[PDB]
Amino acid sequence: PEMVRGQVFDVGPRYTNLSYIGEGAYGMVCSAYDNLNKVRVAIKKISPFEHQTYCQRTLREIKILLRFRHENIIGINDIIRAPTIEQMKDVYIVQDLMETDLYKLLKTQHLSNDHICYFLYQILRGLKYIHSANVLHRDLKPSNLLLNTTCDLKICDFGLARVADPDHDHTGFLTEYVATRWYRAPEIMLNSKGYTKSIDIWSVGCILAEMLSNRPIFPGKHYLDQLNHILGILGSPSQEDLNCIINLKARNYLLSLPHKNKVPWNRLFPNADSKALDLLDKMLTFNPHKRIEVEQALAHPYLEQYYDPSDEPIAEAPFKFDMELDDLPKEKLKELIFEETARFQP
Ligand SMILES: Nc1nc(N)n(-c2ccccc2)n1
Repeated sequence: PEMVRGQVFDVGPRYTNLSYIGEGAYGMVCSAYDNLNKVRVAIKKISPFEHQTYCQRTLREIKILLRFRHENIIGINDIIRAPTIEQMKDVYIVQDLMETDLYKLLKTQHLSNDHICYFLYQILRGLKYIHSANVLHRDLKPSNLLLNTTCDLKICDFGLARVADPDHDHTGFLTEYVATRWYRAPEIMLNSKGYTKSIDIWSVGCILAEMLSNRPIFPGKHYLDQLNHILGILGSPSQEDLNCIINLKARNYLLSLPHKNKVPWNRLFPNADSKALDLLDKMLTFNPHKRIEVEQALAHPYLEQYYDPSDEPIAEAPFKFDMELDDLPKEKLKELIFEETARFQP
């Protein structure tokens, strides 16, 4: 088999000329030449079967990415694995090769207003489809937004995604959470499990702010510091917004803080388009019930050049997990991954 930087990368006859690209949130990633379609592609090696947690993330992603079909969501072109469950130690996921991601771009490049607008449009267009299927991404951030050399954008990493469940969103103060800190909505720290769509719009607002300035807007260093960063800019919440928080520990924590006034966006981003700032304000609203939804965001005057609801598809049905998944053993999950990947076997 082909070998790469001290590891087996056996992707068989079809894919050759392997070259290390990096580590994604699963394992090693390599580019390779696809001998059938004659293009270079990206291949991610996943070795998840020695952890119930990795298997769950892997399965969830495979299931979602195979059901979705959309220009702004990364697809799966091929999946490589052994012919039998007994011999299957790794799985290889093959996808279109992208040049870069928004994280790398923001480190190194100033974006024009036209690029910002176009990128934002594509994010929201893909998010419209995801949310129409009743799915929440829950970890939107610059690293999860891939770009090719013509600035086409694709959303990736559906490992933390969930079906929306508004009825079960409530929890106590300071409840643990898994998704990337700087892009977490304020309610996650206060009273929310992140089971509603408004979680994703907050993350998109954070991303917009970062595109405007090249730096993260709420770079909290730990769980609670994330909130003080938010409040220093948005200001103290109103009585009305506090009235929505019924849990006493969360409400009384907020009442204990000194008063902070809002910092107007135009002071933070003096070069920004005023329409971009108006939309940002509506995404970065403290109260999730007052936060703009994806379809309203697409129709905002900032995006008028691109907005076309007839070219902004929705999913054909809501998405559902047949089995629970969360309470399944390793052995079962292995069998399910084997079964889901069968359609790519000769
Ligand atoms: N589909 C694709 N294209 C690239 N470069 N991908 C990549 C994603 C994360 C880390 C390294 C590479 N993924």
